[PDB]
Amino acid sequence: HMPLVALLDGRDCTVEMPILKDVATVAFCDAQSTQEIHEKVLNEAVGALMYHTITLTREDLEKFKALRIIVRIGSGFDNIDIKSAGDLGIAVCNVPAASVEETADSTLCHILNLYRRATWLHQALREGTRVQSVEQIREVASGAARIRGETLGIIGLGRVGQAVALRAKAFGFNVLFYDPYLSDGVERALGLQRVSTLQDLLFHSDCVTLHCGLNEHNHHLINDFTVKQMRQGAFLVNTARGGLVDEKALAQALKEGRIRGAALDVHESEPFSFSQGPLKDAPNLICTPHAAWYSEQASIEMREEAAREIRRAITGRIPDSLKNCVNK
Amino acid sequence: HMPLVALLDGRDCTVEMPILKDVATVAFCDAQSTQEIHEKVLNEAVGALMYHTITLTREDLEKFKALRIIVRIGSGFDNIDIKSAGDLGIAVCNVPAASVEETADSTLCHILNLYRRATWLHQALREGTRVQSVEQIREVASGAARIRGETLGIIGLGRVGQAVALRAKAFGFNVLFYDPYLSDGVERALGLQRVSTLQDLLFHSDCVTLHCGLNEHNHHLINDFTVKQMRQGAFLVNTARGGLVDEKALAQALKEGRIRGAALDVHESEPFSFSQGPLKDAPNLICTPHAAWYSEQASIEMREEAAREIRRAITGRIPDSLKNCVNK
Ligand SMILES: NC(=O)c1ccc[n+]([C@@H]2O[C@H](COP(=O)([O-])OP(=O)(O)OC[C@H]3O[C@@H](n4cnc5c(N)ncnc54)[C@H](O)[C@@H]3O)[C@@H](O)[C@H]2O)c1
Ligand SMILES: NC(=O)c1ccc[n+]([C@@H]2O[C@H](COP(=O)([O-])OP(=O)(O)OC[C@H]3O[C@@H](n4cnc5c(N)ncnc54)[C@H](O)[C@@H]3O)[C@@H](O)[C@H]2O)c1
Ligand SMILES: O=C(O)C(=O)Cc1ccccc1
Ligand SMILES: O=C(O)C(=O)Cc1ccccc1
Ligand SMILES: [Ca+2]
Ligand SMILES: [Ca+2]
Repeated sequence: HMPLVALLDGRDCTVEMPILKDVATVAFCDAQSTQEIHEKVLNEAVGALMYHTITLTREDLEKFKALRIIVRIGSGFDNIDIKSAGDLGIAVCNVPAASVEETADSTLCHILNLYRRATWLHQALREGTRVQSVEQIREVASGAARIRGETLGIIGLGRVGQAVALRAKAFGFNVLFYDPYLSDGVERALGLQRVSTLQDLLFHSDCVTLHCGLNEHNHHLINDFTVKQMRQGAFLVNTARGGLVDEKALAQALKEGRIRGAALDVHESEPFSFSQGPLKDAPNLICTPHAAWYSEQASIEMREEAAREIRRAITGRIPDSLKNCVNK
Repeated sequence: HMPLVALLDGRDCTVEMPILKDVATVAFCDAQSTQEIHEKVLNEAVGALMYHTITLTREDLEKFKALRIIVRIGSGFDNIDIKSAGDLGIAVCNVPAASVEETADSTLCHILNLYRRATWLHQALREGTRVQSVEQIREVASGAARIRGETLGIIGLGRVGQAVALRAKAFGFNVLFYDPYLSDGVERALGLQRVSTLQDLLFHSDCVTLHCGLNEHNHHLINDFTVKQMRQGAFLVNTARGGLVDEKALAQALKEGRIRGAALDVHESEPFSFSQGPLKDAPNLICTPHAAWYSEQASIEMREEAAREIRRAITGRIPDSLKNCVNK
């Protein structure tokens, strides 16, 4: 039978092929949307691999006539209506260990770039700035702050959040976290302080860093209201999902100095541009193009795991044989 | 008597005044060199405070007719001929706890900026780059590498080096160090691996970071010869002293890709400019203007310690009353 497996928003299937060569016909669509996908794929695809760059609504999903499984090459699956997918008989899986430490390292890099102003100092030198005197050094590095004794607030203490917490302690951070879905006790296991409300987290944190999934109940978790609950001159870091932050409220905060700096690897509308959107003329901003996850080893790893999940689905029974189905 | 105390390469003495108000006449010179200092100061100054931006040769020192003590506001004193100073009856002191953790944090920021390419990714976005696909993300973030299992080589395991080592372990770095002046055993105390030669360090290290003082025997420690001993595609970080590196050899290494990236907070000639010198057209480079040390708290702390050292000298006996004399 050699069922059709399609890589939707990509053009390279080299890593996956050795794992699927004997049990699937593999093709790619290099599509940013379903409009771009061929009827043949929509009609015949039994399995699908996708990254974060394409979104599948129920309407998009309904276009697939033979699809039995979607595997996200990555951990986040907010870009798929998994509920409707399941109702349509489509299992959806992810790769949860995808770049856990890469993302945590990127998160720390961002935090350190804010506290040490390293990225901005480099930018200034590129622009031609000459820093001769100690007085000039202090002025150009104005805003740089000592880390020990500072409080880092983590929102979402999952895989990445935990990795971040452990690293943070090594710098002298006092680590707090807010995660309403976790059971009692993790705070004791990892030597952290837990707070029961988002407001508590924001109220006691000098630097806030997001590490929660994007779900039905936390769109614009950071908004006009909750930004006001953040400490004066606080930092914000986001390597989770752009939808978590109202970039309008963040822009205004940065301009008013209510927030001293922000570091974002994800944004409401991606790909990101410094010339398009609310953050266009916002100061004290660091941004990266959703690359917190990336390393060659990580990229290969998650693709290999995703292909194995596809193989388990074809060679076995759905959803019993699946390792990481997130819509049972 | 109220002896004269002069801040040579600065214009602000506000932090120092409350500590010296009753025992010294305090003035500033805002001088980049002795040519800029008034004869009155050269003739009458009994004590001097200075940063890193002015250098005192024996000839410069001979211009001081009443000078009994110099205190470096900072740890490094390579900018003073301390031997000749001592021969001329001039005690020289420093502030050794100056920004230890600030500098270590900056060092980690730099390391993480190289491994995660965060600063360069931001630079690219500022330049207008749009990163839409996963394929584009990999290409633009090409060079980003997983940290766990990587070997960080530390040259100079002093205060900053040790602070860096501890932080590095939290990221999964295998930490090695080379420091020929340390006694047996520190490696066991801190859980590190020690090597006996610089070549060994360079040969086994994916990322090399400098944390040694600049002295008579390590000018251009990194040179055409020793760069060849470094691993292929290795990283280099320097927050110690610019004189430690032959920037000609480093430039050639970066261009040839022998060295994948370098992060420098210090340089052979400071202030640094991307338009002037061997590193002008060198790729994969991060640079900051000797600001690794800076935080408001750190800046105040070291100035307060330096003033207290000045006070101990005036109110007591030299060099017995001194806390941090480095030229007994
Ligand atoms: N930028 C990148 O390249 C990149 C890479 C990996 C992961 N991510 C993102 O980072 C996020 C975290 O990934 P992970 O692997 O740690 O996921 P995870 O499932 O291990 O952790 C998620 C945690 O967030 C918590 N959470 C969910 N909603 C919350 C809310 N409203 N308030 C507080 N806590 C909440 C959950 O209880 C859970 O513990 C994901 O959303 C993922 O999409 C981004
Ligand atoms: N860029 C900045 O803002 C900044 C801030 C603080 C310190 N620094 C610099 O960083 C360096 C380290 O500072 P520190 O406080 O750790 O000093 P430290 O005296 O505590 O440590 C110096 C260590 O380097 C070792 N060393 C000296 N020469 C060596 C060589 N040839 N090979 C190997 N090891 C050698 C010594 O044995 C010593 O253990 C200093 O040179 C200082 O000037 C820079
Ligand atoms: O963003 C995520 O949820 C990830 O797991 C990282 C990622 C990003 C792009 C492709 C694959 C994985
Ligand atoms: O560079 C050093 O040796 C330091 O200790 C940091 C520093 C830099 C500039 C002013 C004061 C201290
Ligand atoms: Ca603050
Ligand atoms: Ca390598």
